[PDB]
Amino acid sequence: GEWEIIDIGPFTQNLGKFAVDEENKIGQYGRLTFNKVIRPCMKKTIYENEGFREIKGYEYQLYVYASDKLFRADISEDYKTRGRKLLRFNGPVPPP
Repeated sequence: GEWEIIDIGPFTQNLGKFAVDEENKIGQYGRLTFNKVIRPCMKKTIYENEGFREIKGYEYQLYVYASDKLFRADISEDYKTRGRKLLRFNGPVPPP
């Protein structure tokens, strides 16, 4: 990536709420209620594959409690748009 680790705070909490909202609209886990994003959060750079811009955006991988169950989520954010995508959402997973 390479992955590094960010600490938690308003930025991570915002990502976690995004992930829950987006998974709720998919339906496969039913309606989930956001609780908390815990450590470890980590981040990596997404590079473009061509063109004049170097960096496409960033990927974040989160451990998010929702409805008192722990899930892992991957979210991308676009450099140009600061637009977010939920790439992946899985669980329950064991805690870190």
